[PDB]
Amino acid sequence: GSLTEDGLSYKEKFVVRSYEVGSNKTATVETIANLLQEVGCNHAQSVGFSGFATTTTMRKLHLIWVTARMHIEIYKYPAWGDVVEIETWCQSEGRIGTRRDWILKDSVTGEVTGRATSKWVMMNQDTRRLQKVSDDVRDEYLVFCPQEPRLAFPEENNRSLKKIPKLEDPAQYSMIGLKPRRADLDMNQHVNNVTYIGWVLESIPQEIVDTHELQVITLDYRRECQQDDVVDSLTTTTSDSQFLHLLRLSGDGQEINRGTTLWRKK
Amino acid sequence: GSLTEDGLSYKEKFVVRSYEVGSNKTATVETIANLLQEVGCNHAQSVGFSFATTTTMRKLHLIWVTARMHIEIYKYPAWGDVVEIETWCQSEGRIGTRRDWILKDSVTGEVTGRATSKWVMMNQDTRRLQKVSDDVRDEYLVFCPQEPRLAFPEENNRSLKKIPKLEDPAQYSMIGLKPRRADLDMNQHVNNVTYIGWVLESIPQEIVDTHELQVITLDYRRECQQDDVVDSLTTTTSNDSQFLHLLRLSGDGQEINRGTTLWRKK
Ligand SMILES: Cc1nccn1-c1cccnc1
Ligand SMILES: Cc1nccn1-c1cccnc1
Repeated sequence: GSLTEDGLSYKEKFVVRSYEVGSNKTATVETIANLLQEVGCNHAQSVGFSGFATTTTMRKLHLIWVTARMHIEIYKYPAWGDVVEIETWCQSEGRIGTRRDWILKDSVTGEVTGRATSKWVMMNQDTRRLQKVSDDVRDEYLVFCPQEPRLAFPEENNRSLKKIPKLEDPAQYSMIGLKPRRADLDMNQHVNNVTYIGWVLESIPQEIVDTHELQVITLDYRRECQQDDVVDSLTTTTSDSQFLHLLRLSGDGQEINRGTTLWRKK
Repeated sequence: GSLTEDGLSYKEKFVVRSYEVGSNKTATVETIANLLQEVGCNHAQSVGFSFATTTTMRKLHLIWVTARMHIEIYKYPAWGDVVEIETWCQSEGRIGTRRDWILKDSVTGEVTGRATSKWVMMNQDTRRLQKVSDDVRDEYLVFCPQEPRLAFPEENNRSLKKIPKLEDPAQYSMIGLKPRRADLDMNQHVNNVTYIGWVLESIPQEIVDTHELQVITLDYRRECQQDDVVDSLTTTTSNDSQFLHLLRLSGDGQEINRGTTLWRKK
């Protein structure tokens, strides 16, 4: 991987692995989401940021960036053995937080095969308290971001910024008692953000997966699932097929995530 | 990746990813096991096998399934490090085949790990194990070294030791483990690496935090179906810590795997 000529974005190529593909012999959305995370980490490392991407003031004040929203749209899933090229960049969104965007391309054709956008908010890693971005922190990372806006989803009033409602009981479908194993944790022993995508998808009926391709997934992150927590995944059809999703703790029913998926007939 | 000069083995380099590492910032044994599977698949593809089956195997609806996996790691590669893996196959007469691997640090050329696996022929539909016919054995022998080449040559080596059945009550357990879609391969079967993760789930976190896994030997007796539920059982048998393991279906207690692990103090 490498920073582009201007040093304001980063590119990396990936050959899709045998274990990374599903029943259609193309990369799963969880493989795509792991590749997005990987290119994001390699971009942070290439410009001086460390197991977290933090500025100097963030380390001093015990602050971390945490995902608030992930939105991904795939037009073509790369096949096993194919080379996919991913470009990523960060943008400041004033004191609300930061945004990390991605464009996916087929390496042979140069054609855009997917795009993603993610909203990140600042939080104290000890008290878990959300904060707005201080001027000192904002000034420490702005020189690594494009100054003029660069958006993976430019269109005014597009899918990436739509408000998601809370699924009401009874859910049409459910997958209960989901628990993370050690492979679901990252190097800091936190549940990987991609695991939540998998858990959301667990309550989609197998018949939908067998006859449809996932086109869009928007996921809100409200609370983290601890290593010893148990989760219930709920799905209701709102419609192409569209679904409304909810992940909550199995016991008290505390919300951890909410989302929507859009699927196209194969 | 590429076949070596003589065409009797295959080599591939991998850069260890951010999400592939554990709390020590080095690759997990499950990352290692996925890399072994990937280089094995790339070797089969490079010589004309596309499941890795011969022509007669396709005609008779036969597949190779894992009977045993044995892995020894001296050093786990760190995040961002390049690991080089060499793999080859060997005929073991009518019993089945063996796939072996050597792992090296790309910068130093030093052997950092080694693995060996035993495969048996099985009918895809009836699930009936069988010996290798001469017609099948003659179709793959020209792709294997004729003289023996062993990753574990030694006279009394750990890779071929008989594993006993854990007796109830187990010292430790992790109950109700279920596979999600990310645990399945392109043929909708549970990936062989998932069983390694499930075995490790019943090891206490304190052992994982103070020890490094040196050796794991796993026998595969029966497959876990997509809708099955598993219980993982562990009993200490032992400066080094050794454990005996058993995976069985949560309901009837039907054995799916048995194994042993050896851990050394950090
Ligand atoms: C670490 C950080 N905080 C806000 C933005 N970034 C950043 C910018 C460029 C590349 N990698 C990370
Ligand atoms: C397909 C097969 N059956 C037994 C061994 N092999 C083989 C040989 C060489 C490379 N890849 C697989």
